[PDB]
Amino acid sequence: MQIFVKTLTGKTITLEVEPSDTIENVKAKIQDKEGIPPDEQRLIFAGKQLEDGRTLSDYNIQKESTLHLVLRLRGG
Ligand SMILES: [K+]
Ligand SMILES: [Mg+2]
Ligand code: NA
Ligand code: NA
Ligand code: NA
Ligand code: NA
Ligand code: NA
Ligand code: NA
Ligand code: NA
Ligand code: NA
Ligand code: NA
Ligand code: NA
Repeated sequence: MQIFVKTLTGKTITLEVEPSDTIENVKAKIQDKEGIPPDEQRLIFAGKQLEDGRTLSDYNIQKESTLHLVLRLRGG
């Protein structure tokens, strides 16, 4: 199924996902498209920060849901 991820600057990222995917799998898909390491990604649905080990099903994230991506870089 398709979900959408909106970036801070308002670009859309379309993903193909399954309800059974973990948030970590979603971040891996975002890394495939945008090159962002997962540790530096935060995903938000309906105001909730999504935990990497939980599933899309855990959050009732259905087809055509929009998630918001926020980046938090490592210190260096
Ligand atoms: K939507
Ligand atoms: Mg750093
Ligand atoms: Na779609
Ligand atoms: Na499921
Ligand atoms: Na990846
Ligand atoms: Na990819
Ligand atoms: Na809620
Ligand atoms: Na977790
Ligand atoms: Na995980
Ligand atoms: Na779970
Ligand atoms: Na659809
Ligand atoms: Na739609």
